[PDB]
Amino acid sequence: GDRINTVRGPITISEAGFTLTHEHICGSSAGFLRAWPEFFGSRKALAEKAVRGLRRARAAGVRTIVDVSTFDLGRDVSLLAEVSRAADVHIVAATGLWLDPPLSMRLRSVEELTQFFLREIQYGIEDTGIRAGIIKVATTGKVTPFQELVLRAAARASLATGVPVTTHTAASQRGGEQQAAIFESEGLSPSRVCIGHSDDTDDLSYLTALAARGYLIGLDHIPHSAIRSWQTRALLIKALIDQGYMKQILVSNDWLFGFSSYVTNIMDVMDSVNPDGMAFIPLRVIPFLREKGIPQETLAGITVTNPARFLSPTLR
Amino acid sequence: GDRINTVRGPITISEAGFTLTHEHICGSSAGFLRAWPEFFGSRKALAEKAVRGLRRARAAGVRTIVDVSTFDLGRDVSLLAEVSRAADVHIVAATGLWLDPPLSMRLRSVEELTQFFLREIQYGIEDTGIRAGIIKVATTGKVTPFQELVLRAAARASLATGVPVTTHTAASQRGGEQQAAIFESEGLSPSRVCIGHSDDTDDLSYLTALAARGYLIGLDHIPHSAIGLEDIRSWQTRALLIKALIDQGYMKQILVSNDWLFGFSSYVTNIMDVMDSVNPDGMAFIPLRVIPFLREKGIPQETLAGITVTNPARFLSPTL
Ligand SMILES: C[As](C)(=O)[O-]
Ligand SMILES: C[As](C)(=O)[O-]
Ligand SMILES: [Zn+2]
Ligand SMILES: [Zn+2]
Ligand SMILES: [Zn+2]
Ligand SMILES: [Zn+2]
Repeated sequence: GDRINTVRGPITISEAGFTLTHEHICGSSAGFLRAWPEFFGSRKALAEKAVRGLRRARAAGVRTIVDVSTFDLGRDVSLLAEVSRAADVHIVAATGLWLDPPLSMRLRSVEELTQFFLREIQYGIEDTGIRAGIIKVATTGKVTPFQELVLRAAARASLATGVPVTTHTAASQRGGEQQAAIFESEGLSPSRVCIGHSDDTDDLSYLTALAARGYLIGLDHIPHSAIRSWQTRALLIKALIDQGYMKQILVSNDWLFGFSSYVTNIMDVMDSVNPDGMAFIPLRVIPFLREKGIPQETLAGITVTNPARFLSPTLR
Repeated sequence: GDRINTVRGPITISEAGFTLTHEHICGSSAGFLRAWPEFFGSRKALAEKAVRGLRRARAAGVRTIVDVSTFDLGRDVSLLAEVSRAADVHIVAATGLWLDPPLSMRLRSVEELTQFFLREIQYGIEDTGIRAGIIKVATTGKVTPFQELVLRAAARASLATGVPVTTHTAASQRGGEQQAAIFESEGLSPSRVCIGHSDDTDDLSYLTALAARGYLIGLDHIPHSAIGLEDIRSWQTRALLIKALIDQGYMKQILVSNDWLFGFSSYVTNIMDVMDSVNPDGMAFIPLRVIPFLREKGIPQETLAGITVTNPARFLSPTL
């Protein structure tokens, strides 16, 4: 109804505050952090880096983040719980599947995938009793046969629980179009769905058409500009506000503190390019929008009200 | 030299006894057993099935099994430890990488992979303190660039620690030949390598040439015969490869196993029920069916003991 499951337990809508809806503590692979923690220096070093990063975002106003790391991104909810407590920042955990499913997942039916997503929402993740509050899915432009099963399983899990769905897309391939078609074929309401990485395109008519159908538009790669400037990506926010779709916007950094599912030392490159980390949205994008004339009430609606409406489990 | 790592700690080689060198408690994926235990009914149901099966294997004479499940086969060494203690059967754990490495492994250099394998051999697996006693690798006929990195990392770890390497191959592709060439380019002795799934072929020329070089030949798919779609040979025809290799003078290069398991999520659903209804003996298939079949064919008892006890001991002893 109006309670959201976090890694520390359920919270009410009003407790969520300023929420970043697409983030990671650690981008990895299933089993990897526990099998090879020295890849990150140590588990303690990674935890301490994440706590400093969250404590800084908190000092910039952030009160909640949604960690959209799935099973196959190496989600370690025990890590999330530890860092959430030390930082005093709410963390919402995810179920779903990203782009690296192991064989034991790739060979499952849509019915089996539905049961796994439902277990993580309704019973808990692993043996921790921590329940997921969002379902994360991913496709690569043209949806593969397995990715279609994942999206349908995600829709069915969302329909049984009211928990929202958030996606990874290739925006340059207009990948949200095929995602939306599958979701609607399942009877999922677009207001339960965020089409993510949408700021990777300049095609405003693609974004507006999705927003016009009721989808949330995830503009979460603003600090990933590395030819368009981050200011140019951020102007997509103002463009959608001006078209009257302020209610459909979600904003985030898609940041992380460890990253093993990429080449070695990528985290050092990323941190040198965006030293603000997860504080980039509150420290840079929000003042940029206020200076371009966006009023405080609109910015509060995007960063507080929109994520509350999105994360609150709803079947209406 | 004479001590090997098991999931219960170090043992002397003389305590290994009758050893099955290619087995699995559970064939899965990294993280999967802990995230979705109800795929196997429950973690408790799976442990109890493994304990029952290992107990029947022990009654048939088995004293040690080598679980060649890697990280990416979802190896859960805490489960291996629990079932080894409850069945009172030695289990040797594995490091290495099989055919399903996640991105965090696929993107690593040969140097990084070497450190990972050395971590699991010299320090321990995850935070358990349990150390691997063997390195498992896998290729699919034509070795991929990343698979070549894994084989070179495995050879370097083996040279640093002395623990052996065992492989997954497509014997129909004669895959052991490309593996051996990579291993020998790293200076690894063939006596430290088992070429596995070798009973998937009839090509005695291919098998004897590897054995003549000092490689161990893993004949580990005998009870997989009656599983159709792949192969039409009976398990008796597969077992006669053991007799064939003995007759050519290569008894010291033979390792025999079941490649069985008690849970199997890295395959289509309900495969475990098909496998168990076809081979109800499970891991006891080798001691209960194959060994008497071979003794009937005139193979001396002391040759069979050499194959099931002596060859595994020489292979697993850290040597170098
Ligand atoms: C884990 As990602 C770089 O696809 O948001
Ligand atoms: C896990 As297997 C079927 O390659 O021995
Ligand atoms: Zn993504
Ligand atoms: Zn992400
Ligand atoms: Zn194999
Ligand atoms: Zn195997």
